[PDB]
Amino acid sequence: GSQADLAEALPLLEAALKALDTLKPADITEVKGMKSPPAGVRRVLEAICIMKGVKPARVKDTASGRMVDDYWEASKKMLMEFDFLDSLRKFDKDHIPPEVIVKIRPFAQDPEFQPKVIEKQSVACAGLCSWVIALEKYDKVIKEVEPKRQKLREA
Repeated sequence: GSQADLAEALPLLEAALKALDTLKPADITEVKGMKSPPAGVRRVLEAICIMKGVKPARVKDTASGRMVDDYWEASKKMLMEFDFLDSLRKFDKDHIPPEVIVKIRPFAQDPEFQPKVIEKQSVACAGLCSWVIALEKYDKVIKEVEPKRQKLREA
């Protein structure tokens, strides 16, 4: 159980961080060019910022004609970065608030937030969602990954 838990998430987190290595900085900003990102990445790209606690943007509604806030303009601006992936990988999993995980709780099981599904519409972005769902797994195992105690897992 002890080694079965850590070894169950280890390959999950490492599989994500390594996904960004093969990726490129220009491959990310490519999303900032088009009018708007896909319906599949719209959630993933957000799962990266939400984990940090980024605020939305400010713009005028084109359909309402009033002052409103757009969390998209603030999100896409994160993809235009060339080192946007260097930050998520440099983030400390020991500082992951339950407020950011509770927002993607129902998504962790959603078929539109999995690394296997995102690999169909977003092979590159797939490396992101994989880290979001992995970081939550590695943090759940760390609770007993290497307790180094007795009277347990011992025959």
